[PDB]
Formats: sequence, structure tokens, C-alpha cells
Amino acid sequence: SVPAGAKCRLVETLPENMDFRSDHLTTFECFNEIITLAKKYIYIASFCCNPLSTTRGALIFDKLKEASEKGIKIIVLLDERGKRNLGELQSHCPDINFITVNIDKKNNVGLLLGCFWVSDDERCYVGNASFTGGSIHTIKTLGVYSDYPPLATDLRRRFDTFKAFNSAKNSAANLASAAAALPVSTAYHIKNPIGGVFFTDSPEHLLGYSRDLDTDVVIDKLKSAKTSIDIEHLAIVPTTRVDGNSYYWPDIYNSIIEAAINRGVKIRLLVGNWDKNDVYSMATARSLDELCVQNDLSVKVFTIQNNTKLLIVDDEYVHITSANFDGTHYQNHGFVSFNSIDKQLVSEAKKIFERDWVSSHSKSLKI
Ligand SMILES: O=C(NN1C(=O)[C@@H]2[C@@H]3C=C[C@@H]([C@H]4C[C@@H]34)[C@@H]2C1=O)c1ccc(C(F)(F)F)cc1
Repeated sequence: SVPAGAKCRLVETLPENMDFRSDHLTTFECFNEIITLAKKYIYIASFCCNPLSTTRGALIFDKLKEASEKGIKIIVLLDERGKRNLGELQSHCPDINFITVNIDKKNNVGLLLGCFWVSDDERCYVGNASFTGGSIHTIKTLGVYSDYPPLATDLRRRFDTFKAFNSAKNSAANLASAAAALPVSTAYHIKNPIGGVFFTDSPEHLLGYSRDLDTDVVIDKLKSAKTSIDIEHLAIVPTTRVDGNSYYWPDIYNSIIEAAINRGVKIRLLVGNWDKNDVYSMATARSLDELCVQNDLSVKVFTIQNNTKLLIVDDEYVHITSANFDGTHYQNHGFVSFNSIDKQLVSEAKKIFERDWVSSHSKSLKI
């Protein structure tokens, strides 16, 4: 028999200067458990890589340095745009194998956002706490940890597809025949979850034929929302700016409005503050302002460094990820998202969203 929730528990970062309190596992505690219980390997992936920026980040890096010195294979995948701190990292840990990744060499837009850990094919973390000293200590984050081996192995297979896009000689990032020979597999998806948990992936050109696109899964859950939509992402402005041009993409932005106007879903949105100089953010703000007064919508903003990417639907489905609901992310970027329908796991997620919705850092949207 399989366990309910796949042995999953919540993990997050609550800085001391912030009023967030919870009994769940902390991000700093989580990484020590992974490194201490590690016996075979430790695979880590994120965009930036800068652990020494805080005290708690430097302690995990020292525990990982000790791990690489005892015979544990340590491989760290970072996007080639976080290559500044590379010489600093290898200078402190020579035994850790750092690898620069460029998943999109066709247009150089897709970035590596896959923010997760995996060790011994038994334990694993996933969330929005990137391998930075801030995301462990000073930046509020949110993730999930599970010591269920079958779940960690299906997350290891996500790591295998990403490692192939290394910038060294002929590989999946250089050759097209070596990129087509990738066993891009997945053990569980929306049509066959494990213990009520499954993974969704991104972008579309890295799914193969078995994996699920996170874009289609999120929109389907938003269009199938009957009661409540609770989102805590950085921003949901349908327009992003790639290079010196703007990219309009309102797929997630419209499916939410379709819920609050046609279906009358009580929707609460907790996004970060925006720039007054950005006409795209201001026009998006003045639009949402007219809906909280007309339909059952509510919007609050925050100014703190927060990477949280949470989506709760009808107290029946929870979606934690590292990418933000926008066009640039769900079209080119590569990451892995957490999906679970376990009522007890979604309940603990609703417990967190309510906490942040009433926190002092969440002031009401004023225009
Ligand atoms: O979302 C609406 N408009 N809107 C966009 O289409 C975006 C584009 C244009 C302006 C900004 C950004 C540059 C991108 C965004 C924005 O606010 C909107 C939704 C519902 C209503 C109604 F109130 F009738 F319910 C009216 C309008």
C-alpha cells in the first residue's frame, strides 16, 4: 500500500525580521536533514547560486563541503547566467561538481528555474527556495519535503533531463541527435499520481511525450475552479518584457477573470508591489481594482523579498512552484512544479495562505 500525501510536509523560510510563524519544517533545517541522511549523492538545481550571502547559507555550504569530502557525489546545476559566483564556489568546494546549464541555445530565453533537491532516490526537497543565502535566511520561501523514495526518484528523472543541457562539447544543448536520444521519462503525472502527488514540467520542448505541461495543468485547474482561487505569486501581470521588447500573454490572467465574473469564484491574490514607472503594471493594477469592488475579488501587495509561488484551488488542489504566473516563465523557462490533492496536505497549505493574507506585510491594494 502507498501512503497518503506521499509522506510530504511543508517547508518554508520565515526571516526573523518578519512576522511569519509556523510549526512546519524550516528551509535551513530541511537541507541539514538532506545532507546528514545522504549516503549516495546530492543533486541540487536552481537559477542563481550564492550561499555565502547569509549566515544560514554559509552553514549549509559547509555541511555540503563536508559531504563532498566523505565520498558523496555532489552535482550542482545552475543557469549559465548565474556564472558570476562560479569561481567563488569552486574555490571553496573543489570536490563538488558545478555545471552550467543553458536549456535554450536556440533563442537564449529559456532559463533554468528548476528549484529542487534530490538525494539517494529517497529524500528530496522542491520549492521556491533557490540555492542562495537569501532564500535560506532572509528571503521568505515555501516548499515541500518528502522521504518517500518513489517520489524522489521521479524527481531525480527531472534532474537527468536538465543535466543533459550542459555547455560542454556535444550534448543535448549542442547536438540535435544527442538531444533526441534523451530518455525523458516520468513515473507519475496528473493521469497517474502517487499518494495524491504528481509533477508538472516546463517548457513544452522539454516534455517528450509522457510528461505533463505545467501551463496546461494550471489553466485547467483555474477553469475548473468552483469555489475559491488563492494565489500567492510575485505578479500576474499578463505582460512581461523580454530583451528590449514587451511580450503579451494573458492565458493565466484571463482564466482567473473568467472564474470571478462568469463563475463568481471568490479569488484572493497576494502579489508583490510593482513599479509606478511601469505602465503595464499600473494598467493591470487599475483593472484589478475595479473587480474587487464589482465581484468577489480581493488583492493585497507585499514589499518583502519573497519567492513564494503558491496556488490553492477550492481547498482541494495545491500548486507550489518556483516560476511566476506570467508569459516569459511558462513559455520558455524550465522548472518542475509540485502538485498535490491530498486534503490534509492542501489543508496545511490553506493554513499558510491565510497567515500571509492577514500579515502586516500584506497591505491592501490602494490606487
Ligand atoms: O485586464 C484587463 N485589461 N488589461 C489587459 O488587457 C492588459 C494589457 C493592457 C493593459 C494592461 C497591460 C498592458 C497589458 C493589462 C490590463 O489591465 C481587463 C479585464 C477586465 C475588464 C473589465 F473591467 F471589463 F472587467 C477590462 C479590462
